[PDB]
Amino acid sequence: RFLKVKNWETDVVLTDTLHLKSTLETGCTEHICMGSIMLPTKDQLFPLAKEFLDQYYSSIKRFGSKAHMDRLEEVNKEIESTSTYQLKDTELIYGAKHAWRNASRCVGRIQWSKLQVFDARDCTTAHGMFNYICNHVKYATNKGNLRSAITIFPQRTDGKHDFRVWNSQLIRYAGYKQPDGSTLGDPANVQFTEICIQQGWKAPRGRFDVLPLLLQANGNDPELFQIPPELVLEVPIRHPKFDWFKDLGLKWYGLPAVSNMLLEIGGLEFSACPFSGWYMGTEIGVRDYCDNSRYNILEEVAKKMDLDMRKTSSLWKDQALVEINIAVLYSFQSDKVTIVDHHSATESFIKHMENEYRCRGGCPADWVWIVPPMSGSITPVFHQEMLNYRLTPSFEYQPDPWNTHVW
Amino acid sequence: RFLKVKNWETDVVLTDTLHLKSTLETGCTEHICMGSIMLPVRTKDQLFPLAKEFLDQYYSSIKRFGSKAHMDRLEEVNKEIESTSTYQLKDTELIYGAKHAWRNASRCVGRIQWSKLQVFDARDCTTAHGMFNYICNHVKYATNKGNLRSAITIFPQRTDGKHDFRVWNSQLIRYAGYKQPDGSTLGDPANVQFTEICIQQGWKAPRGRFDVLPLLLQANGNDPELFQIPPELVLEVPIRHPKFDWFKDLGLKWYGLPAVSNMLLEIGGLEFSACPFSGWYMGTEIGVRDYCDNSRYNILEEVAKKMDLDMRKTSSLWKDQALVEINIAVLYSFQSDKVTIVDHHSATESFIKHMENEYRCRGGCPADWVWIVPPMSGSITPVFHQEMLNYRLTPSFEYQPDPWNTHVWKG
Ligand code: HEM
Ligand code: HEM
Ligand SMILES: C[C@H](O)[C@H](O)[C@H]1CNc2nc(N)[nH]c(=O)c2N1
Ligand SMILES: C[C@H](O)[C@H](O)[C@H]1CNc2nc(N)[nH]c(=O)c2N1
Ligand SMILES: NC(=[NH2+])NCCC[C@H](N)C(=O)O
Ligand SMILES: NC(=[NH2+])NCCC[C@H](N)C(=O)O
Ligand SMILES: [Zn+2]
Repeated sequence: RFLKVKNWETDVVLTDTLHLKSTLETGCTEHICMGSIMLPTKDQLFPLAKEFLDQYYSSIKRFGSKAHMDRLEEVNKEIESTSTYQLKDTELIYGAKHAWRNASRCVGRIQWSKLQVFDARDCTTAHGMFNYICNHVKYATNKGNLRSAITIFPQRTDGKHDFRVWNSQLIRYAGYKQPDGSTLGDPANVQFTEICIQQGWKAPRGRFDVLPLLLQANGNDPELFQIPPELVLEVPIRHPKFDWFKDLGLKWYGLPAVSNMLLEIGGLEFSACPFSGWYMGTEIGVRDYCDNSRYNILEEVAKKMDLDMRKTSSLWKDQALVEINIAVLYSFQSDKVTIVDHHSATESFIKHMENEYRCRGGCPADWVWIVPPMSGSITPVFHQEMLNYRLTPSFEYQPDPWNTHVW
Repeated sequence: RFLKVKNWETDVVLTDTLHLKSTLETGCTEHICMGSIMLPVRTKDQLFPLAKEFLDQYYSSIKRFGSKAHMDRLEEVNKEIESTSTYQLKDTELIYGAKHAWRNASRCVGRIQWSKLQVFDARDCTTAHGMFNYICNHVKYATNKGNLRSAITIFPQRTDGKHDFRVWNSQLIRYAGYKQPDGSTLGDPANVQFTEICIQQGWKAPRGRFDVLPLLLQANGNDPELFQIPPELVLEVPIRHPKFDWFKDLGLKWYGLPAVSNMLLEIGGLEFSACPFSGWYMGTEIGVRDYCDNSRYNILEEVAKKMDLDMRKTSSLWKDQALVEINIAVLYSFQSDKVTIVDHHSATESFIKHMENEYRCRGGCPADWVWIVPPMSGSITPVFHQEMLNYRLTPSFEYQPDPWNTHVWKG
């Protein structure tokens, strides 16, 4: 029942009781661990709403109060009457912040309580969605001084009137398959980039074409929109020593804004809930830039450094990797754009974890996602045992809309 | 039931059915994953079924399942168990067992080599001096003047739990660690407790930063005895850098033979509490963990200073830059001295090929992602992008409590 996690670098042992409140499954069993797998009714709703409201009133020190009982009956009546219910603004804010607090794969949760919540539940059309999104982008970007935020559109009703942001992130680059058989731009977005074309977008066919927003409101067909270029902050990447680095012509955007996940609060499902914070260096420098399936730029950079790429044991890939990440961080910092390196971010997560254990009795964490993609063991989280479990409110994965939409 | 795993870099999807032959638990449940947790005398009753399962596996491997030889062996073992409460493995079954324990080790990235293991049968051993002799022979054989050969030495199995054979060292070759009164540590911090035990047992410590520890050996449940491994049998490599001439002046070196000696080997229900095994190093084990862990030699700063990196702020990634150079030095040194070693790129690439082969010929390959992915440059190695399934198959290597915590001293 009571589990303990130890840090093998400090010997610090923490006891976890919070997992005892876990509701959803993990995918693992007593016979098999799937820890490395990426994607492992009124009668149903009231229980979920009750669980949520109970934690909410408990958080505001009014558990078992008349107000608690009142709201709890009001929702029951509303569900029985409308087969669903609406959250109070206070509950919505609490729920979104806690979905982040509960995100086991997020290393920056020390920032969880500082989240700007934009209530877009009054939205009805795709143009309205575009407007809300532009405002979120402008607010969150804040001229480089990034501020975490989330915009919440109308909750699911009958599943045939769902709001959805077809993009995977508010801001991403297009990808096109060239005759050469090679891919131009970001291979990760090749399919989405084609759907935009299939819709009318005039692809400039560059290495970094900021994709258009494909917005779906109330279940209708998605519409394109070009985010005001003036609102998309980008950072040209240059190295603080290698003047030839700028010649690679690489750049990245400052705002990471996941837009394809589903926010679940008190049983309610918000299928369109774009959220953003700020980047951890490795996300761009290691994954976006060096993944073989992404921009895959290691070799190019290696050649420019004149490294011995004849043998893997020369560790040329590793040397180049470091340089590419020093640059990314240097570029963002030079342009005054918020960004955090993997050492600072992991150190903060450890602190957060400790705070969470002594104040909440635990902190669900997915080691596989928390440990940075480079220099793993020189960051504190590598040596930190973690318990992964699912707590709600939560951010969940959901099927891409183009594989479920009925035009 | 079929379970699929996908490699997100190649989209290759594999199907696992081997997990169905898994018996042991993992530590996880449908409500909680313990995938990052380091460490989540039998009776006749539970022993014959374990023997049968193993013998069935053995006879199937040699294409003699159901044969008279198979049936007679099962009968022979059954009689032996009811007669003596235990049983002895035939040499062939011991070899098959040891190789499969390696084949089944989910945390081992070098398993492509599993079928190539020299098994030394030391079940006739009765004393600590006998254990020392066997261990010297293992080290000399395995070292092979730098051309490392994988090997395992298997001492007598557990009987009543009061006559266990144990190698108290965690590895046959390791450096001593000494806690100074000022709170600092001389040598390898990971071995301070064991070093103190050795000193107490009579070892005269030279108190240097790289002193090869003596062997502390326990035979037949008796108190352990100290032995010094012949220096001429301990191969070491001075660490230097191909471009930085000052690197050698850090006074660093390491031993060439990694020989884990504190695990338990379970074969057909039998427990071999003393079963030292060795292969060869993957660079990062030394360059990343042994040298750069804050709790080990912790050399990142001293190296970073010499390279004169901007140690003012972490965003300069000086720790990362130094880490790479140290690992370059480790590989370069071993290669230059002609001592077998594999870099993490080569090792993980081979593991992926091995894993795919296992899925196709065996129906699976249990693997612990947390341990398989190297401690540096994780995502630039293929294993990072490979989904894995972790489950426990026997024969297997298991952890066991340190002997000093359970041993009943006879004095
Ligand atoms: C303040 C800055 C923040 C930092 C530095 C941070 C950092 C990270 C990192 C490095 C990852 C892994 C990304 C990947 O590998 O694809 C991650 C994942 C995630 N973060 Fe955070 N995060 C921040 C803000 C946010 C915000 C504002 C939310 C929600 C309101 C959030 C929710 C999540 C979730 C749900 C995931 C997993 C997404 C997935 O499964 O693909 N994060 N975060
Ligand atoms: C031939 C070269 C070999 C290589 C390159 C290799 C590499 C590795 C590495 C990198 C680890 C992780 C070590 C750590 O993080 O402490 C490991 C673990 C392991 N290997 Fe291998 N290995 C090899 C041979 C062997 C042999 C001969 C056996 C057994 C017959 C074996 C059994 C295991 C086991 C059981 C573990 C886990 C140990 C633990 O839990 O502490 N390995 N191996
Ligand atoms: C197969 C494996 O689960 C996959 O490559 C995971 C590993 N860890 C990760 N960690 C983070 N932060 N992000 C990812 O996309 C991944 N991918
Ligand atoms: C807490 C966490 O499980 C621990 O630090 C693990 C992570 N991965 C590892 N991987 C290897 N190969 N060796 C280790 O000792 C560890 N330690
Ligand atoms: N820090 C964040 N909020 N990240 C969200 C995911 C961004 C993704 N890892 C990327 O590199 O584009
Ligand atoms: N390749 C091996 N057989 N390794 C065994 C473990 C060695 C241990 N990681 C060390 O650095 O000493
Ligand atoms: Zn698990």
